[PDB]
Amino acid sequence: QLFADLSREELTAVMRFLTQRLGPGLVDAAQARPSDNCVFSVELQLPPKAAALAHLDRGSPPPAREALAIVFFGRQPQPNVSELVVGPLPHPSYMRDVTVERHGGPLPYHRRPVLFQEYLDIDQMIFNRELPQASGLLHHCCFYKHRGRNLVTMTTAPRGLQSGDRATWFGLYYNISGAGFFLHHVGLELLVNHKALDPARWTIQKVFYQGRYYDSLAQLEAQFEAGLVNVVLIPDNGTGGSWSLKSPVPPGPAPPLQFYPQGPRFSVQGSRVASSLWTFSFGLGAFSGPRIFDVRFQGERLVYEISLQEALAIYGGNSPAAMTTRYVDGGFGMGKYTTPLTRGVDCPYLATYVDWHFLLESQAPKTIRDAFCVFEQNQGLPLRRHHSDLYSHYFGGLAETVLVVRSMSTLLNYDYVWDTVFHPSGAIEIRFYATGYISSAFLFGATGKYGNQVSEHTLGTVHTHSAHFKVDLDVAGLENWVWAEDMVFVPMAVPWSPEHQLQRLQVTRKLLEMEEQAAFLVGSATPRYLYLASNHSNKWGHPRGYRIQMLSFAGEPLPQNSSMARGFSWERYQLAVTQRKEEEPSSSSVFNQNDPWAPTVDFSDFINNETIAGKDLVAWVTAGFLHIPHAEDIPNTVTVGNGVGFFLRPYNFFDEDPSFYSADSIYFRGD
Amino acid sequence: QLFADLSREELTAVMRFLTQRLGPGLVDAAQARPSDNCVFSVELQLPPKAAALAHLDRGSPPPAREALAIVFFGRQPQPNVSELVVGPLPHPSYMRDVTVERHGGPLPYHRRPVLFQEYLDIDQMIFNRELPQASGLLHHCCFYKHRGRNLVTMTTAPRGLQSGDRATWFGLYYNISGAGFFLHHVGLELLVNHKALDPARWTIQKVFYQGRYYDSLAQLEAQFEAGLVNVVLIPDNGTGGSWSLKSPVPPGPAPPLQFYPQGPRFSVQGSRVASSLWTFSFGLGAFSGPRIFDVRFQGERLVYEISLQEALAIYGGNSPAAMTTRYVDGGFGMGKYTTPLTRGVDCPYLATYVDWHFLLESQAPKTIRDAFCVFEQNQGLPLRRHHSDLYSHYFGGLAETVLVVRSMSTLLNYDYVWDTVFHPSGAIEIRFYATGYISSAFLFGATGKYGNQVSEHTLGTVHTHSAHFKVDLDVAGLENWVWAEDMVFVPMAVPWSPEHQLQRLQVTRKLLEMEEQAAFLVGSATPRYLYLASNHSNKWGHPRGYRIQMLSFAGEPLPQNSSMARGFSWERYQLAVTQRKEEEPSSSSVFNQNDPWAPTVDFSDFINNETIAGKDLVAWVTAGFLHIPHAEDIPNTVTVGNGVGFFLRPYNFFDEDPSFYSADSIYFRGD
Ligand SMILES: *[C@H]1O[C@H](CO[C@H]2O[C@@H](C)[C@@H](O)[C@@H](O)[C@@H]2O)[C@@H](O[C@@H]2O[C@H](CO)[C@@H](O[C@@H]3O[C@H](CO)[C@@H](O)[C@H](O[C@H]4O[C@H](CO)[C@@H](O)[C@H](O)[C@@H]4O)[C@@H]3O)[C@H](O)[C@H]2NC(C)=O)[C@H](O)[C@H]1NC(C)=O
Ligand SMILES: *[C@@H]1O[C@H](CO)[C@@H](O[C@@H]2O[C@H](CO)[C@@H](O[C@@H]3O[C@H](CO)[C@@H](O)[C@H](O)[C@@H]3O)[C@H](O)[C@H]2NC(C)=O)[C@H](O)[C@H]1NC(C)=O
Ligand SMILES: *[C@@H]1O[C@H](CO)[C@@H](O[C@@H]2O[C@H](CO)[C@@H](O)[C@H](O)[C@H]2NC(C)=O)[C@H](O)[C@H]1NC(C)=O
Ligand SMILES: *[C@@H]1O[C@H](CO[C@H]2O[C@@H](C)[C@@H](O)[C@@H](O)[C@@H]2O)[C@@H](O)[C@H](O)[C@H]1NC(C)=O
Ligand SMILES: *[C@@H]1O[C@H](CO)[C@@H](O)[C@H](O)[C@H]1NC(C)=O
Ligand SMILES: *[C@@H]1O[C@H](CO)[C@@H](O)[C@H](O)[C@H]1NC(C)=O
Ligand SMILES: *[C@@H]1O[C@H](CO)[C@@H](O)[C@H](O)[C@H]1NC(C)=O
Ligand SMILES: *[C@@H]1O[C@H](CO)[C@@H](O)[C@H](O)[C@H]1NC(C)=O
Ligand SMILES: *[C@@H]1O[C@H](CO)[C@@H](O)[C@H](O)[C@H]1NC(C)=O
Ligand SMILES: [Ca+2]
Ligand SMILES: [Ca+2]
Ligand SMILES: [Ca+2]
Ligand SMILES: [Ca+2]
Ligand SMILES: [Cl-]
Ligand SMILES: [Cl-]
Ligand SMILES: [Cu+2]
Ligand SMILES: [Cu+2]
Ligand SMILES: [Cu+2]
Ligand SMILES: [Cu+2]
Ligand SMILES: [Cu+2]
Ligand SMILES: [Cu+2]
Ligand SMILES: [Cu+2]
Ligand SMILES: [Cu+2]
Ligand SMILES: [Cu+2]
Ligand SMILES: [Cu+2]
Ligand SMILES: [Cu+2]
Ligand SMILES: [Cu+2]
Ligand SMILES: [Cu+2]
Ligand SMILES: [Cu+2]
Ligand SMILES: [Cu+2]
Repeated sequence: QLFADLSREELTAVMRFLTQRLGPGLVDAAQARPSDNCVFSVELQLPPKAAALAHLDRGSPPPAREALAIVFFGRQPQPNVSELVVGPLPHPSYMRDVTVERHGGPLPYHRRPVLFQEYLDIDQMIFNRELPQASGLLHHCCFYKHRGRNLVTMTTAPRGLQSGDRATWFGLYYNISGAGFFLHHVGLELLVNHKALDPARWTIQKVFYQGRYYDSLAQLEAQFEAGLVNVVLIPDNGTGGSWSLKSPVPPGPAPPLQFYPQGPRFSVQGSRVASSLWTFSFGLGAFSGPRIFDVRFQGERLVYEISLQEALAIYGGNSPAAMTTRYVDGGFGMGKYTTPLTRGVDCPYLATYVDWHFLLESQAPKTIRDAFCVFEQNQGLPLRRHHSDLYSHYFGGLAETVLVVRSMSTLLNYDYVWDTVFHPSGAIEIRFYATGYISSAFLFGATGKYGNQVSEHTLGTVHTHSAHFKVDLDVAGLENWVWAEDMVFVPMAVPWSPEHQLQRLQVTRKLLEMEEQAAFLVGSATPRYLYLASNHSNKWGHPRGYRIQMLSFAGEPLPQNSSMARGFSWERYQLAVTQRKEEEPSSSSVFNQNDPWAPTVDFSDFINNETIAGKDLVAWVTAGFLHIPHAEDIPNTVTVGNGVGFFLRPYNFFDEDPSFYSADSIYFRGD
Repeated sequence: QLFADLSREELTAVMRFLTQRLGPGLVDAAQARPSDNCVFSVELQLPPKAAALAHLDRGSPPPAREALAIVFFGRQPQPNVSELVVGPLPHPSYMRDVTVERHGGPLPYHRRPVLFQEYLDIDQMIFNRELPQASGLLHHCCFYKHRGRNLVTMTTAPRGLQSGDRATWFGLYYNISGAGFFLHHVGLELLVNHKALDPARWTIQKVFYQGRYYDSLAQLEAQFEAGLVNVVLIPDNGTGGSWSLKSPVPPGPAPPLQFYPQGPRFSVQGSRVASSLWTFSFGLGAFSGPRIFDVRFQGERLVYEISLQEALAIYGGNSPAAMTTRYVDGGFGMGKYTTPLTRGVDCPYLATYVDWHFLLESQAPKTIRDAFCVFEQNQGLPLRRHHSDLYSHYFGGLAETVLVVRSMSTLLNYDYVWDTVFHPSGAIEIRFYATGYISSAFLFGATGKYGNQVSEHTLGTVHTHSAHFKVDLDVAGLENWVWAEDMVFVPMAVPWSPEHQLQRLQVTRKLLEMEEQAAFLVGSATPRYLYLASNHSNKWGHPRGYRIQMLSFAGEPLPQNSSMARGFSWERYQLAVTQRKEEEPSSSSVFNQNDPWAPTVDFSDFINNETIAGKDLVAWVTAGFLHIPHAEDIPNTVTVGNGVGFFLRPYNFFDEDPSFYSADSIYFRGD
């Protein structure tokens, strides 16, 4: 496996190599401060596609196993963060900054994501130096006690208002046991200015309490005991979903159970899963998230790569937090926040479960058990089917059984469900669901344009979800073209009665040659049939292609007049196809999160006058939808209807529905 | 069971009663001749909602169990086809001609569907009068031995060009045995003007053979014998999916499958199903198709009824038949063409199968085994789910299990799979797929405007699929309103830093008061969050409602300039909402198919400027798509991602996610 995420051991060797080259002033990033030199991350560095392919096809010698490590360099006059490529594994030797090379110049230190350590200091400063200045108020409303931390904080992004900032707003919640605190915002949000390399110089720029702005906790505290701050008492406990996840009702009859009568018909051999029809390797980007490479259907490779690129979530709000939150989850990392899968709930009780080794903000490799799960799910629905009683009685059909590869990313409040379905029809399905806990704020004022009240004093904040996927199809090879077929009604006379009129239905086919005419903004209509296809024809003389069908209800992307709108330019499209370049492996950056104003990676820069006619193309799909919270989002948001994504379906790629050749396919005559 | 379909006894009772009060001139519609009198169909006349609800949930006396019977009166000077509502079953007493009452006016005979007899009468005219006149041509091109009729014809629709017609176009295909004959067009189509009441009077107005139009079979045979008809010999046999339906590859490791560990959590008695969560009555309209009534989630009725209302398939092509086919399949009968379900393919093995009785084109009611299938399906995906590793390490999930009611209709070539899935969240999903075989034509000329080549000498005719559903919700009462909520970005300077700009995300909440406001034309933007609500609010003061999330890519509906458009005016809408009037019980009629030029039930008329505020409403959803046949549709077209419909989701209808109380919910802490 050329695409097997770095191994438990491999990570160890890269780290041992680094401790040695980066000098000893290097500290474990698990407890480093702005001024320390620490290794933020180390994971698989993807091999170039050319060499990658040569190895898989000619048999040529595979490229070198490299790893990308991000190191924060605070131990220096002009601190920076840099991308260094290490290798070749398993026994490293070289190492080389690529930062400037990849991003034109030095990566500004303020863009670096917030370290685990860095968060504590913020609570440190909050629960210790700050919150006390308003204990009076707190002793009242929120049961603050002379003991501490019966409350917790929650970050938001981006940090600030213009490029170069690191000012984060933190809501305060009740530290609820065994259930989401997200639903119990105490009403207080603080704008922490944590830009200084010295935690001693961090400050509170502004405070927002139950409706109004205060310059400091003190001033607020002051006004509270002064008698001018009316407080709405927030209960610290209760019953129902708003309070617990444990269902009050005792079990009944066991829910239908899925099982393989003769055992699993697939085989996860490391990162590569192999079944009767499909074969592929899988993984998880520490930041990008789930990814699959070299997808071969019955031997033939359709896709070189289908990877998650980014996740956005723009909030509308009542308070300052909600109001400015525009999370760019990859800034946190979908791989990193991948929660272990619960056998029986997250995946069928008899699914295969795989582990995930990572080296992020730490110096020794850790593992997430059951990060992924691969299994076969009998849909209950038939793939194909036809009952004939006319002229010749017979029946032929096939009940559909699919192959799923799942993984879940729990970024703070909600959990993402990354589903990759492999159909017997040679069709590939990609879906993602947003479930778990929604982000709520304190309810005050007319609940009109920011959400609905889902529970007392708690407001479901409106927001949009949007994910981006890289779909590096290599339909029947590397050089593919984009075709756009649709329909139309041509009025014309009836050949056998020119006295009458008919609306002749015809197909409308167009070739997309320029990246632009193949980039479709969110909102505008798209061709009913859109697909990338080969230069070569399938038996009946048609270019063998694979169609791209989407399932998006995507909200409107932040207006362009927004200076951060560039931090996630991909959201403005439903789809775009470009010349898959080696210098365009990602559509977003982990750095884009903390500084969307000055994108480390701007996706719109992938679309320029270029021919997407006979080149190595890559499609970019954006799926998403508007989420106006409501009662039934308590406790968790369900997955029903909320699962968006897209399809990769063959169109004249095969000379016939291969499922014809299904072992499991059924046939008989009459009854 | 006041919604339950009529059974043998009842149908018999009505028939017995009909042949009695109808008198002497009443032949068995099975053989009945054009100028005969016969009972075309005896079905259940749906009860007036008012009294239905009056009794159902109060105690009032149940309404008169009725049955609507349709008779073709041909044996008379002024032939009409009439709708008669028969007396109180089980022992019928009265009879009323509702034709004028109901449709207002008399039903022109030429609107009557073509009886299974007329079809025979036709084949006789073809084979035993016309086909021999081209014995020479056929004996060559088509292995045509006048012996055994190795060819079969296939009706199209509508019949005629202007209203008042009955001139069908029949293509001729090989009588393949045990497979689809649709993939084998012999290039010969015919225009049988079976308008007259006397079968001898019928004639072929035009003939079409492998490209050219001719005036008579004789004229063709003549030119063939003359030498001016270069025939392309269509192979009558061969292998692959185009000939077989039975997979060649033997059975391999068995596919996974479910099973209820402690038996099924749902019971089926008659037409009513009930589980811990759901309660409802199902059934099947003869032409209307699948329908469901009195849906109660834990006792609360959400919908009075949700039924299919019509199906349509508008075609394009180079061949006359194809070139003008606009199937309003309800003119055929989705109930009527419901084929038997194959246990383990069409539905899981461990499902509950149901029969269906009917008195159609016969004098004796017959039954269809396993017409319906009800079961429970562990989806193998989670409903709600959160894994906590931040602050408090708890986990709460619930893999989703759904309840399904299915039925499959086989209208000649394709089989429609009708779904309706009730989810543990109180969301009702309606999906329908199109599978089975396509409709092919003879290949020739510049191919590209009408379809792709899917096999030797056969084209995959471009077409559109659409289906209309009557969703008559009753959100906690009959008075429901229509809300259209949706986003918008409002720029305003950053409260705490005016120098900086901000894009304030907000929600728009507009109320639809007129039917015109609520009717949404296909291809036009619709409010993201659109739903019907009650007057009454939930514990958090928001209106109690259900939103209608749509799932369709409806291809452009037939223009309006076209003479027939009105026959299926609903196809021009994605959604529309109206006042549940008892006289607007259906969006289409069985009689519309043969007279699209003079619709028996014009749907555009259901949309007049009436207030849809605080009334009993009903939504009309339209879901469909464009189908451009491709190789992978051979042997059959697969369901994968071709299932369109919609969801009925609870929106502030509950005080929370009702699944929090799932007995099957899961919770715990740590691993
Ligand atoms: C689809 O196309 C590929 C590649 O064809 C490419 O052709 C070039 C010119 C670009 O337009 C690119 O966009 C196309 O994809 C097919 O495989 C190759 O097909 C090309 C023809 O298009 C073959 O190239 C020719 O090769 C001969 C000698 O082998 C050359 O002499 C030709 O060029 C001469 O003339 C021009 C103009 O005077 C000069 O500029 C040149 O210097 C030469 O003097 C020409 O390039 C090529 O041989 C094919 N591949 C091989 C080596 O087997 C592919 O088969 C096709 N698929 C189908 C079925 O449609
Ligand atoms: C981000 O900061 C790192 C700091 O590690 C920068 O890399 C450093 O680059 C300097 C300049 O080449 C290296 O300095 C050394 O200076 C001595 C003094 O004579 C010379 O003899 C050595 O040959 C060497 O050049 C330093 O070793 C190197 N450190 C590492 C581990 O990379 C880096 O340039 C900054 N990134 C960007 C994008 O500017
Ligand atoms: C269709 O024909 C029927 C024939 O039964 C007409 O109704 C009957 O008409 C006869 C005399 O023609 C009366 O004696 C019966 O009492 C009528 N009852 C029935 C059976 O309907 C009917 O008027 C005609 N309707 C249309 C469509 O014009
Ligand atoms: C909700 O409406 C009920 C019936 O609607 C009519 O009755 C009055 C509200 C009147 O204003 C008409 O215009 C309405 O269309 C009504 O009887 C209930 O009292 C109403 N309940 C609530 C919660 O307002
Ligand atoms: C939150 O409280 C729980 C117990 O209620 C404790 O285990 C956890 O460490 C606390 N964390 C914070 C942020 O106070
Ligand atoms: C919340 O209330 C319940 C019942 O009223 C009580 O049992 C529980 O201890 C409370 N929550 C906690 C753990 O403090
Ligand atoms: C695209 O590039 C061409 C040059 O090849 C130029 O003529 C044209 O104006 C450009 N169109 C755009 C995207 O403005
Ligand atoms: C087709 O062949 C079957 C085989 O038994 C025969 O019963 C049927 O009559 C034939 N249909 C035709 C050509 O009408
Ligand atoms: C087609 O040929 C096969 C021999 O391979 C034969 O079994 C079959 O009967 C022929 N077609 C039919 C069913 O008439
Ligand atoms: Ca480009
Ligand atoms: Ca490619
Ligand atoms: Ca109306
Ligand atoms: Ca209603
Ligand atoms: Cl037309
Ligand atoms: Cl903004
Ligand atoms: Cu290898
Ligand atoms: Cu900086
Ligand atoms: Cu309160
Ligand atoms: Cu491992
Ligand atoms: Cu049958
Ligand atoms: Cu980078
Ligand atoms: Cu959400
Ligand atoms: Cu929702
Ligand atoms: Cu009753
Ligand atoms: Cu007439
Ligand atoms: Cu029965
Ligand atoms: Cu855990
Ligand atoms: Cu009618
Ligand atoms: Cu179709
Ligand atoms: Cu298709």
